[PDB]
Amino acid sequence: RFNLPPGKSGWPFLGETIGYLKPYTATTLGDFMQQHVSKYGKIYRSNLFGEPTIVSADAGLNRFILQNEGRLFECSYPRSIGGILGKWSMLVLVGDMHRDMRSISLNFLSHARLRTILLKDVERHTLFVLDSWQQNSIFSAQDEAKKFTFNLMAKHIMSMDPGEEETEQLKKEYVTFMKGVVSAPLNLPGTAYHKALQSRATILKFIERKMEERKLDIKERKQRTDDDLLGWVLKHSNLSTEQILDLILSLLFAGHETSSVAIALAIFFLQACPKAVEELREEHLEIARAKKELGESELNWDDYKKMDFTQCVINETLRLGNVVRFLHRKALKDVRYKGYDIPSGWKVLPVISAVHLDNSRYDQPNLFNPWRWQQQNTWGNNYMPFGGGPRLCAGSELAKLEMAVFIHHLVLKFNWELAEDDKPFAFPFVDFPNGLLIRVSRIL
Ligand code: HEM
Ligand SMILES: C[C@@](O)(c1ccccc1)[C@H](Cc1ccc(Cl)cc1)n1cncn1
Ligand SMILES: [Cl-]
Ligand SMILES: [Cl-]
Repeated sequence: RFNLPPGKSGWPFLGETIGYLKPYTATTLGDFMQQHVSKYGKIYRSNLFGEPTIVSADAGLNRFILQNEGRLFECSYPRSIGGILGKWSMLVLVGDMHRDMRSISLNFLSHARLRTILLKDVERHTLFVLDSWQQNSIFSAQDEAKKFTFNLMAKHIMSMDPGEEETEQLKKEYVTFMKGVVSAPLNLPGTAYHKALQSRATILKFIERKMEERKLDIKERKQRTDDDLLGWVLKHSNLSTEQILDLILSLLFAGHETSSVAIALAIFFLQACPKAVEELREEHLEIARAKKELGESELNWDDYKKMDFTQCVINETLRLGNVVRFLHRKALKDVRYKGYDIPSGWKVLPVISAVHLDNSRYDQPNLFNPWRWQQQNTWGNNYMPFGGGPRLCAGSELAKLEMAVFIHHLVLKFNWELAEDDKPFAFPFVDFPNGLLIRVSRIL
């Protein structure tokens, strides 16, 4: 009756989940996806995570899925997300409650707030990390990136400063909590889920205590009470305690996991594209030399808009690295696309990273070429690293600012090279198996 996309169901229980989760180099789609697209085409069926699933490497189909969030498709991630991130996190909320949460999230990340608060902390925390590097020393660029993004997010969310007692204790506790979501079940035992569950409860109690402190700050009419998400939400919304807790915790995870891997990806690519670092250094030299002319030390929004080639490397980094491999969706209706039926209730996985590596939309897609973006543009459906539609990444602008400011001072202060062989891998979460060990050398 239905003209389902071609494919197989795999093992009766496991389906094709094992093969689908098999690690692969992050600059490709993997042998599993590559072979399935070659045999069945860009739209095929499978059984993944216990559900009959339609896998889409089709750019047009993926844009259609993303644009019709709430109409024909619906966010539907495995229960691990809802269990760890909370039933009030944006990833498990749909409808009005997701609307409110997303608007609260965007109201806090408004352009005005992104132009003042967030910008200074981004450069502030950027130098805090970069100022401590020492040349000829071999350290993990991945660890350092993670330190930058966590410090920054902890500041924006709860006004927590790097180096405090509660900050370092939060990082240690967050390690265990984070594995409940980003972790390879093929690697990590199931026990980790319950350990991640008990660290979530621990972090929630901490967040609630800080909520009580901020509530006393607001009661006593103390200034700067909107500077962190916790304070802003208390004054400018009527969320409950449970909803605030989930919001702070999920956003910490959201802002931290993606940003750190993005920055680490830029560091990896640039190390192999000296020409891009050379031209990057000129772009930021003539931006800084113009800052000294005015006796300026802090960055302002205008300096950011002057970085046009960094926005190219950013696009090229997200295009090639693919922080997010695919999204989880569910069909709300019987849907037809390119003569293929997607029956209601079926899982649908838009592989948003597929178009980025399609050699019919990009010339030599597996080559890090930042200059392709003076030709190409981010309109259409050739570029979708942040998803799209009603669930377009609400922090995409902050993430680009994070990458821009960090590259700014990074190229100004150091050259760098790979300390040992290392490639990004998708587990499907992107990670450098050897920590991306690098070696820097200051410039003169
Ligand atoms: C390189 C950086 C980033 C990438 C590639 C990225 C990617 C994505 C993608 C693909 C989605 C769609 C998920 C879905 O619809 O199922 C998404 C959603 C989202 N992202 Fe990001 N993200 C990045 C950075 C950030 C940051 C820094 C934050 C917050 C501080 C953030 C917060 C969110 C939120 C809240 C959503 C869901 C919004 C909604 O449900 O309406 N992201 N992101
Ligand atoms: C990378 C991400 O899609 C993901 C990670 C692991 C498993 C499934 C999805 C994640 C999804 C998410 C979005 C909003 C909130 Cl509040 C919390 C999480 N994310 C998006 N942007 C930043 N992180
Ligand atoms: Cl079958
Ligand atoms: Cl099936």
